[PDB]
Amino acid sequence: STGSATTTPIDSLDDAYITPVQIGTPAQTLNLDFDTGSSDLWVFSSETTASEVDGQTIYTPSKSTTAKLLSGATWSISYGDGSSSSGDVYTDTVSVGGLTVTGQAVESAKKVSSSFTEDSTIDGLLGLAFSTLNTVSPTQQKTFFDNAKASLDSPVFTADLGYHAPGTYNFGFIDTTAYTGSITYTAVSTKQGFWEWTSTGYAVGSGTFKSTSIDGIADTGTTLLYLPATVVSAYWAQVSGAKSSSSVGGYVFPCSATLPSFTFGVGSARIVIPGDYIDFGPISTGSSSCFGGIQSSAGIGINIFGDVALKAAFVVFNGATTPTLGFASK
Repeated sequence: STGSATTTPIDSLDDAYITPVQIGTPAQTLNLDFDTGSSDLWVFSSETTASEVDGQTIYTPSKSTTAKLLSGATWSISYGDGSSSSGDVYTDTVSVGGLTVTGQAVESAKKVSSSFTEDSTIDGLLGLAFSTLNTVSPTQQKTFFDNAKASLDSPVFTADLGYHAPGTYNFGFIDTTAYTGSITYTAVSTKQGFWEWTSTGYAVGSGTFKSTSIDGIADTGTTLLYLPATVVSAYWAQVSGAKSSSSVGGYVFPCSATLPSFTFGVGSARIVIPGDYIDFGPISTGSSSCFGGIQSSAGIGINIFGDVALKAAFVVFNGATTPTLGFASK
């Protein structure tokens, strides 16, 4: 089997991407944030504290003939940005782009933090990291991908995120028309539960490539590119007037600037992030200070190849017995 679904930016900055997901019988379609940095499929629901729901579409398990309470199971998750959610668990039928999993754990939120409430466009998350990170207790649950894997034509999924445009998540096949040149594969460590890999270096604009190992994670659920302070300083030094602002929370730059590209290495291959991908617009409405899309990972504890990086590539998440990651230009 295979599946193919379009993923759409939630706003004009590509802050996140939503993908329609069918849950239950008859189908209830919710728009979920596919997150290769976590491993819980959770939804706003009829159980979510009413004051914490503001415009989201909810899953109502009592209206699904295939929903079953997973008795005694609870979940609770905290994300890198400080947001969180928790609740109980149902199993139900879940379909993405025509690919169906029966008995998928659907984590129903009883509580969500303010950042989730305030984002009316995201109805929940669909985790695509390794199932070892799943938070369900006392019986850990499998991700949608892990459940689908055996049935797929090939044990892979691909992320093809758009810049200010829709893109695609495919399951079970590699669309050879969706990228240019060849796909370069690189080793993955699953030790921390992430799609963790080592970039071979970087360049800023038309500058020379610096060969240096940068361990980080491929994370579709993180907006920006978070890299070591040395790398990030080298980038922003090429933008007149750019500075790190403790009050704003990162590097800002004059909105009048033209940003240089940023290149990262994948083995001997190179992925080029155009400068425009690094512009996240005014820090507040009407400001002439703009927020940068490349930020320091110092004090996160991990480097994160988030959407800024991933949307410059066609990315293969190869879930074979020994997982790997592939990157192609597009």
